[PDB]
Amino acid sequence: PLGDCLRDWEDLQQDFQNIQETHRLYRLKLEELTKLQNNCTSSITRQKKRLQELALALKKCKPSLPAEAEGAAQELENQMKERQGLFFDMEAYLPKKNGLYLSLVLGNVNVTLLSKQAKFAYKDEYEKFKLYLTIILILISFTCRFLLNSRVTDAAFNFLLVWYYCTLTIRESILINNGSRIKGWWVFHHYVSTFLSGVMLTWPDGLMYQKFRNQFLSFSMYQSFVQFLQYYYQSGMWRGLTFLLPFLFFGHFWQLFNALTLFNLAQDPQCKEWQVLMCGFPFLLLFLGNFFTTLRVVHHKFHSQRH
Amino acid sequence: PLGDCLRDWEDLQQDFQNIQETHRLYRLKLEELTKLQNNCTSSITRQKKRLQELALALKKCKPSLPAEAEGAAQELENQMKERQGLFFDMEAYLPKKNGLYLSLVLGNVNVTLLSKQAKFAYKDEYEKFKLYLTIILILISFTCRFLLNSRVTDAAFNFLLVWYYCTLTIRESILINNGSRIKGWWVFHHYVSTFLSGVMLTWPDGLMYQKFRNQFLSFSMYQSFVQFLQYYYQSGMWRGLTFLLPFLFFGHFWQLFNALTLFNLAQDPQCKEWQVLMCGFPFLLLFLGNFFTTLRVVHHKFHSQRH
Repeated sequence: PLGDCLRDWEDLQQDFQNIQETHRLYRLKLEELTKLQNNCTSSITRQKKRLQELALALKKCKPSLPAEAEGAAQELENQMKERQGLFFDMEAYLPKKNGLYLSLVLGNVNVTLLSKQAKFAYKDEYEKFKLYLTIILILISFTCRFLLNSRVTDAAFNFLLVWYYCTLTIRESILINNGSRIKGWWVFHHYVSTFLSGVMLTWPDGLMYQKFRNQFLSFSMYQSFVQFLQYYYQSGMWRGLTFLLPFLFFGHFWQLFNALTLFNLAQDPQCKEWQVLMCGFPFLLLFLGNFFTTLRVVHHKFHSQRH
Repeated sequence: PLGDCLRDWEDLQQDFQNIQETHRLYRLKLEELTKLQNNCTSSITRQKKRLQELALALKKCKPSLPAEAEGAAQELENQMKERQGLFFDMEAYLPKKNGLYLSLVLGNVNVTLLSKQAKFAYKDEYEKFKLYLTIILILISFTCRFLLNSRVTDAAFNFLLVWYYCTLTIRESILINNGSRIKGWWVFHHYVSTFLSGVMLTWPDGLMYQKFRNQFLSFSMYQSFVQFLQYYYQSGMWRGLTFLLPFLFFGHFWQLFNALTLFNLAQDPQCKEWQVLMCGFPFLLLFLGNFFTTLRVVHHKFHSQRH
């Protein structure tokens, strides 16, 4: 009849009463960590202030002073390295205030993961998502370049590209906030490629389009290729670059050649648009920045291998 | 000389030693909450299972049974309401697994705020951001519609729109995951408006453009207006709709009129594109869904006021 419902009801009564006891404990513990994070904020304060203070002290110690002062400054520098090391390792496990871009998108929400295992899991996903879409990019680009020629599909492709680049901005900005710091060219890169595909999204199907489309689609396929085989090197060290560097240089030069083709094509036919210049410029800037940063980084690693 | 540096160094030594003691305590407490959330998850399990079980029990009790069984089922339904109330109030303070869209963008990161004050602060920001951009939208749209007529600026405007709608998708999806549930038409709305501005981003500056542009820009200005004065009603209750409903209906009908203008304009001139149809359809679907949902909601509130 219904006595079974009555019995399971009676049981679940004290069950969820104990559950609510655990829940009160859990709420107390959530306010407890919150007040402990308030507390550590003072540790953050000392972290900045007294560090930078000893920094300026050593900075004012550079003048010529007795042997005692040079020896002391030596000891200070030999300790401050591990000092900042300790303090950064400390701060790494504290939820951090969002930056500017991530704030303007996600509002004011905390995203820090405060758990090394979580950081590894997150980066593994950040790589798998990159790979899967790099595959769908190669496929769609090649199909649009060979199997048919229709402006609608170029529009769809350029929309996929701008979406992909914006999503990578969001992802790698959480990653920057959360863990390692890749601050440098590899953000403006995405910022200058999305605007590129933008200004290419509005070509008025003239003749310049039928003279630039093939170069652009081939280059997109090949750049997607180098990103497709950039994953493997990240996963599995120095001997790897020995095969990657020729491909990276071939890519930089392919893109440089496209930029020149564009910046030149705007000089002979009956007319043109503004888009020829406004789309050739991104490419040149991409080449300059990318070549510059890659060579500087490989020189830094070469100099580290030197010593 | 340097003795001051030595003194402040000596002090900061035990200072940050105590800091590290607090830090060890804090780490222990973070693993403590983590294991407590593992625990409460069993509470989640019972929450789903035994609830739905008593649900199916009451469902099987609908048949005609003695007075004891109808009275008992009455007591069960009179308790289950507050039962689910308790259990949802409980679950509301548990970090939740991300959905589908937010997962495909932000990876696998937890965003729940687990603090009522945080929810209020977040929604207040979600409203202020909406307002500020609704202002910049009105301004730019009106300027593009009157002060000059140039296709570049229409492109910029449509890009601003698609960006804005995607950002609102992200924001309000974090909001859905975090607190109240607005599941319904007010997500596909943004999903069908971004694609609208998309398919309008690629008009080949024919004549159809010079016959549709004025209608579209006026309607954008007015829809931005109704969003600009939707904030105030949300902030400061039933007497408010008494003035808003005429504006909402005027807007729905303005958009219906644009959809008809488009779906018709594709029948007389020398030629057209596919964009006329692929852009008139969104508008019709917007009108249908929006009118439908608004009227259904106002009828629901009218029926709640009835009883």
